[PDB]
Amino acid sequence: KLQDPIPAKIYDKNGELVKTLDNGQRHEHVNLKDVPKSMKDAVLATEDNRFYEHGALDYGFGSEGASTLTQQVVKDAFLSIGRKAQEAYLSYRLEQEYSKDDIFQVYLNKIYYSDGVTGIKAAAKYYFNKDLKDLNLAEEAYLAGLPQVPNNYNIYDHPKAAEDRKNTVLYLMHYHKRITDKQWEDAKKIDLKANLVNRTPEERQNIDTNQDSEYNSYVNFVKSELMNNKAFKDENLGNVLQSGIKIYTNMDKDVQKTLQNDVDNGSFYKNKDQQVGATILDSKTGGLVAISGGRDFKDVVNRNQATDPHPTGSSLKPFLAYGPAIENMKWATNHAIQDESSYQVDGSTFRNYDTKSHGTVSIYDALRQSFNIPALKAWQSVKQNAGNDAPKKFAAKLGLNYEGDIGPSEVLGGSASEFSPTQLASAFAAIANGGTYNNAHSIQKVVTRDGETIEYDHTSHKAMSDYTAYMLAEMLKGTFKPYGSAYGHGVSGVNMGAKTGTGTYGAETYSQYNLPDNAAKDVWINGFTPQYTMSVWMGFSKVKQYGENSFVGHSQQEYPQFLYENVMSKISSRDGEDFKRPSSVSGSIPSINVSGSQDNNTTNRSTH
Repeated sequence: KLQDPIPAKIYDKNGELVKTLDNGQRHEHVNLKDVPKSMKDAVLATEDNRFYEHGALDYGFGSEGASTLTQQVVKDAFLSIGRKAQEAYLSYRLEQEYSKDDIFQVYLNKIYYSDGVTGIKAAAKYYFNKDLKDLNLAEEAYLAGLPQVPNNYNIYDHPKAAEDRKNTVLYLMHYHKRITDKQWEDAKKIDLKANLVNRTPEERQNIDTNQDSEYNSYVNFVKSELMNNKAFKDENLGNVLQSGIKIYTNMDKDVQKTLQNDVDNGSFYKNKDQQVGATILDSKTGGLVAISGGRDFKDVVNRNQATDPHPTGSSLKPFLAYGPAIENMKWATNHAIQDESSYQVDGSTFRNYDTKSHGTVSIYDALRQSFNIPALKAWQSVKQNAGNDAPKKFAAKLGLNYEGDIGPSEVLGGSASEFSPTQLASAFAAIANGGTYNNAHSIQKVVTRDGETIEYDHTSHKAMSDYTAYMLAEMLKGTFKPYGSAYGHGVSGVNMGAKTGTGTYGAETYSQYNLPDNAAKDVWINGFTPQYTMSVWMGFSKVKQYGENSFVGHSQQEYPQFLYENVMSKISSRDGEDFKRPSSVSGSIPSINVSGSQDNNTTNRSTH
């Protein structure tokens, strides 16, 4: 039974309107009291002159028991057995349960007027560039007539036909005594085409569906999260989005425009096939302030590449190796691990990216300049001292799950270590806020058509101890100091740290496609201040011969870092807020240890 489609409105963290989900569509809602008498008079004359009087028993099958006007509203909602008898009965029902105003209002809002226009208000703006108050009788007569058969009466294609339909409607208005002999006579002398908007046939078809395009990615996230609540996970998504709801979000309008403008206008693309995905969260709460799904992201046409999973490369070294060591065995940042030029785990050889050994290194130096081999050792040591599920458990509390056994490969970000920027941002935000985890969430509250304010909530619990969060925070500031993996892309004001990734190809792929030895496939920077967390991924829609669609060399692998720095430079607070130091730690970088747990296996050396 009927409803009055109004489209869903989205408000930002400040309750300012931002995006209405109307599409480009040519439709403007109008209340019944706001349509001029003469235009209502036109439609009744034309379609059912005794609309208000009529009841069922004033007599295809069913024809005479609803009014033709009601029946038009129902046909529409059905455009396969006996689908006209059904319309006839469904229409008797509507008249039993709604007023004639309710039905009239719906009719003036949904019936089609050709060329993509639904409802009378949009009709008058499109054809004559007029508000309803301004239409002359000829203009009204034609609009009353148009929708019986609208492609065949459209003035653009069929001028003669429109002229004769106008005349009929004027005739009927006169016949049903809704206009004087003197208006009828004046109305005939009017040229219908006088105010007809001058238009070419491409303009007739060009609807701009992609206005306010900087929000396209945000909107896509919201549609996915909207329906996860109790209230809605029974329902037709398309239906919900056309029933007056007001969604209030954690979007920051300005930060979202910055993000997407840089995604589109930046100079860090090698070619048309390079893709990107970015998510920015509020470190302290976990709220989605901005998201971007890629270059020129449109909603259903493109895959939102910030909610899709990707190989992670060295991005998880804090979570599956070094973090758990600090949490459980209580190692200092000073802690020494012996590096090798080759290391065997299970049944396989591993090497550092550069193929060299760097001596005995601190986990400080080994995290911040991202070494493979010592990371494997740290992991192995964890399994030997905290249990074989100790890495799994730690990742689990940070939203990073695995179905099978976490092997050496997934520690270096291969195999089943595929996660989304949004997932990784949430994990890193837990370092950035003293160690609590918040599932990424856009929605605060929804307000239904009629006030009933439905409430939202997010998975939120303790991830790590306070000392683990501080220690990792300060370790990962090093990634921006000389010889760090993001050396040169920091902001001079701001207390950020960061973990980069570089993901690779399998052996077969290098030879099949003749990739050079230094050709990478996925590249990330994960960064965070105490105010924002920002995770960026770039890869390529597909592999190409000789290296076209790879990040060949150090500086092609840096691309993500340029987006990060451009964006944080512009959105970060300048107060100089620092990470919150707890009383469970003592000393300072590179030599922070856990209070009352002196580490006995440490080194003094700096790698460069």
